[PDB]
Amino acid sequence: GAMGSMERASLIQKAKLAEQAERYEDMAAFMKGAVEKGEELSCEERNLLSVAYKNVVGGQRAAWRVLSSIEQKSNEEGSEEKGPEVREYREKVETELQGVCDTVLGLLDSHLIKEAGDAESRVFYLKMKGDYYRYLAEVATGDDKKRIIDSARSAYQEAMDISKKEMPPTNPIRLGLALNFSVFHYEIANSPEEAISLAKTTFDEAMADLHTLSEDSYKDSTLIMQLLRDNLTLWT
Amino acid sequence: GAMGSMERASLIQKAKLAEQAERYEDMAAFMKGAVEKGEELSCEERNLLSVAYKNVVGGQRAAWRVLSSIEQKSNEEGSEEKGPEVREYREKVETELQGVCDTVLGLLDSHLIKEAGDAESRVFYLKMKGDYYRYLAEVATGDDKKRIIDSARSAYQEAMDISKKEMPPTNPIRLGLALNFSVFHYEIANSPEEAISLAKTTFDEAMADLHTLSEDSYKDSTLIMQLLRDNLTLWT
Ligand SMILES: C=CC(C)(C)OC[C@H]1O[C@H](O[C@@H]2C3=C([C@H](C)COC(C)=O)C[C@H](O)[C@]3(C)/C=C3/[C@@H](COC)CC[C@H]3[C@@H](C)[C@H]2O)[C@H](O)[C@@H](OC(C)=O)[C@@H]1O
Ligand SMILES: C=CC(C)(C)OC[C@H]1O[C@H](O[C@@H]2C3=C([C@H](C)COC(C)=O)C[C@H](O)[C@]3(C)/C=C3/[C@@H](COC)CC[C@H]3[C@@H](C)[C@H]2O)[C@H](O)[C@@H](OC(C)=O)[C@@H]1O
Ligand SMILES: [Cl-]
Ligand SMILES: [Cl-]
Ligand SMILES: [Mg+2]
Ligand SMILES: [Mg+2]
Ligand SMILES: [Mg+2]
Ligand SMILES: [Mg+2]
Repeated sequence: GAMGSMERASLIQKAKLAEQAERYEDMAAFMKGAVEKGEELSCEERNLLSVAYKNVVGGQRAAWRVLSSIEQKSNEEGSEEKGPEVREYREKVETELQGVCDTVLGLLDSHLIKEAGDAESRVFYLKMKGDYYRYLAEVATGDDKKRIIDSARSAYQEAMDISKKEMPPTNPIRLGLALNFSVFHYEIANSPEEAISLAKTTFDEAMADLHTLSEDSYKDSTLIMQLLRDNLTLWT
Repeated sequence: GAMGSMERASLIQKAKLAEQAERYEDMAAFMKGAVEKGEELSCEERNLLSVAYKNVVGGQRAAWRVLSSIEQKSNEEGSEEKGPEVREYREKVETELQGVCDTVLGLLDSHLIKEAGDAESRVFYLKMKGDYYRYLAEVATGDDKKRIIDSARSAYQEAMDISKKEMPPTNPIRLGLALNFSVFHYEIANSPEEAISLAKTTFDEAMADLHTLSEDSYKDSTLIMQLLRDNLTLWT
C-alpha cells in the first residue's frame, strides 16, 4: 500500500481535495488507503469511497462501450478487416475496468462488509457489491457470466431485504439500491417486467412516505425518485 | 518504451481509437510510442500528438488551479491551519504536470524539431515547445522561472519568424501560434500591450487574406480568428 505511510485523516482530507479537483483516480487511491487503515468508515467517508470509484469505473465503462461499438461494426457484413487493434484495445480497457472492480470488491470483502453492523452501512456496502458485479457482468462473456450475474443478484437481494426491514421507504440509500437493482433486472438479467415492477413499487411507497420528512431534507431522495420515474418513462 | 513492440501503424490506429473514447492518457502513450519509432510524423499524426497531450496537461492544469486556489485561501488572514495536506497534494499534481511537460519537450528535442524541415512541421513543433514551456512557467516560482519564460519566448519567436516568412496569414498553424504567443505575453510575460497588439495585427492580416480561400476550407482558421477576437474583447 503506497498510502500506508499517510495518516488516515490526511487521506480523507486529500480525497476531498481530489473530489474538488475532479481527480477521481487520486480520490479512489486516497480512499482505498483510508479503508486499509482498518477502521470503519463514517457516513461521509463511505460517500467519498463510492463517488471516487463510481467516477473511475464510469469513465472506463463509457470508453469500453465506445470501443465495443466500433468492434461490433468492424465484425459486420461488408466491413473492411482492420486487424486485431480494435479487439486488442477494447481488451486493454476491459482488463483495466475489471481490475478496478476487483479492487473495490476486495475492499468490501476485506473487511468493510463483515464489520458493518448498522443498516445504513451494511446496505450501502452490499449495494456497492451488487454495483461492481453488475459492471463485471456488462463485459462478461465466458463461462463466468452466469456466476457473476448471480453474485450481483445475491448482493442486491441481501441489501434489499435489510433495507425493507430497517429503513423507511424514502431513505436515499434504500431508493438508490432499488433504482440500481431495477437497472440490473432490465439491462443484465433480461427481466424487464421485474425491473418495471420494482421501480414502480419503490416510487409509490416513497411517495406515500414523503409526508413524514422535513423540507431541506431528502434532496438526494427527490433526485432519486425522479430517476426512478425517468426509467419508467423510458421502459414503458 | 512499453510501446516498442507494437507496430507504428497499430499505435496510430489505437491513438485514433483512444481519441474516440476520450482516453487521452492512452492516446498520448500511443503517440509517444509512434514518435519513438524514429520516423517523421505526417500532418494528421502531428495533430494526434498535440491533441493527446493538450488534453492530458489540460486536465492537470485545471486541477492544479483548483488546488492552488484552495492553498492561497488557506494562507490568508483569519484562515484555520489545515496542515501540510493542501500544499502536499498541490505539489503532487504539479510534479506530475511537470513530468508530462518534460516528456513532451523531450520528444520535441529527440528528435522531432531537428528533423522538421517543412514550415508546417517546424512551426507546429516550435509552437508546441513554446506551449509546454508556458505550462511549466504557469507553476514555476524558483530560480528557474525567468529561464523557463525565456525558453517559451524563444521557441514562440522562432516559430513566428518562420510562419511570417513561409505561411499565409490565414494558415491555421500560424493563427494558433499567434493566439498562444499572445496569451503568453498577457498571462506569463506581464506584457498585455504586446498581447493586444499581436492579437489585433494577426486578426486584421488574416481578415484581409480570407478572399483567397475556398469555402469548406479553413473551418479551423475561422474558429481561431474568433478566439483572437474573444481575447481582444476580454482584454480591452
Ligand atoms: C462525495 C461527497 C460529496 C460530493 C460531498 O457528497 C455527495 C453526496 O452524498 C450524499 O448523497 C448520497 C449520494 C448521491 C445523491 C443522490 C446526490 O444528491 C444530490 C442532491 O446531488 C449520489 C452520490 O453518488 C451518493 C454518494 C451515492 C449514493 C448511492 C451509494 O450506493 C452505494 C446510494 C444513494 C446515494 C445516497 C448515499 C446519497 O445520500 C449527500 O446527501 C449529498 O448531499 C446533497 C446536496 O444531497 C451529496 O451530494
Ligand atoms: C486529433 C485529430 C482530430 C480530432 C481528428 O482532428 C483535430 C483537428 O485537426 C485539424 O485542426 C488543427 C487543430 C484544431 C482546430 C482549430 C480545430 O478546428 C475545428 C473546426 O474544430 C485544434 C486541435 O487541437 C488542432 C490539432 C491544434 C492546432 C494547434 C497545434 O499547435 C501545435 C495549432 C492550430 C491548430 C491547427 C493545427 C488545426 O489545423 C483539422 O483541421 C481539424 O478539422 C476540422 C473539422 O477543422 C480537426 O478538428
Ligand atoms: Cl492495446
Ligand atoms: Cl499527496
Ligand atoms: Mg495514525
Ligand atoms: Mg461495526
Ligand atoms: Mg514495423
Ligand atoms: Mg525532414
